[PDB]
Amino acid sequence: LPEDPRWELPRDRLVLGKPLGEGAFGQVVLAEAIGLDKDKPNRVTKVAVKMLKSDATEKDLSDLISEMEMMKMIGKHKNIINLLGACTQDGPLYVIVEYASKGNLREYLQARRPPGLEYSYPSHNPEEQLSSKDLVSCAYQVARGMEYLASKKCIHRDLAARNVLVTEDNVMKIADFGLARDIHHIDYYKKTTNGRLPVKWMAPEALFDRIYTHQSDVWSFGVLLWEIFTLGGSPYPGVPVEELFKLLKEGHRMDKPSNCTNELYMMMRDCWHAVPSQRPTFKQLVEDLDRIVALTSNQE
Ligand SMILES: COc1ccc(C(=O)Nc2cc(-c3ccccc3)[nH]n2)cc1OC
Repeated sequence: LPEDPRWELPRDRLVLGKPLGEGAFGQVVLAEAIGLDKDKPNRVTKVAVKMLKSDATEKDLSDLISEMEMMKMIGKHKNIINLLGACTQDGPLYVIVEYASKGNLREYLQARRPPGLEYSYPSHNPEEQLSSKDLVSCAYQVARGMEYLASKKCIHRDLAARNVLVTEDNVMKIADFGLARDIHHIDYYKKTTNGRLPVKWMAPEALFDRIYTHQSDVWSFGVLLWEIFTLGGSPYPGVPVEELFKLLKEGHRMDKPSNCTNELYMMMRDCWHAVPSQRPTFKQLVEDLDRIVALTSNQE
């Protein structure tokens, strides 16, 4: 591997800790980086470190390098997982990225659901709660991250609350935007770690015609809005792949969540326009969401 001094961190400056990943986005450990920034070299930063498994192939290594390379080209934004450094020389490749202490958006929302009642699946009682303005702010931050990625000509292809990470400061950060586009596939029947089907976030033209655009990421963002307003709800529970295809061919759309305004449901429906050119762009969604955040009550 060739050395890039823009990103090189000496190996003795990384203190590897507990695994974080294989929960989702590859082989990942939590770590402490000493002196990531030149001002100063005496401070530690908790970081996430992406690396290869023992049974990794030449394609497994080339995909990690490409993801790292893509992150360098995309550059920095507050609403994406940023690249912080790399250990490329004299040992296993380590890709150092931002650590989001509150986990993914689906987990974060589920843990903040209102307390369990006598009819619930009843002991659920968080010490953490979200207002309607907080939920709209979450949607705004994801749209901002996507608008930035789109401005850098990046098409995500897998936007979902599972790929949005939450920092200690409740900042939303889009993850997995730099992953290498697989060829051909993918397995429509392959489930996530929590038993969900990624096809449930895919635009019909991406699913049926294999056409991925910024417009198909806007469809995914509509499903992500639905995930926000259901506080981490699962789209189409109990619906297998073959039945989802039939619902899509019939123009079926998910029902309005109860914790949602008519305006926000019409935003979801607009993201789900059958005609890709008719969907709002991320630039429009950012503008609409900024206006809505300012008018949404934080009193309930
Ligand atoms: C308190 O619970 C949790 C706290 C933190 C995590 C977590 O994984 N954080 C994480 C993962 C990455 C990363 C970003 C991009 C690529 C690879 C990894 N950055 N930050 C998971 C948790 O529960 C499962």
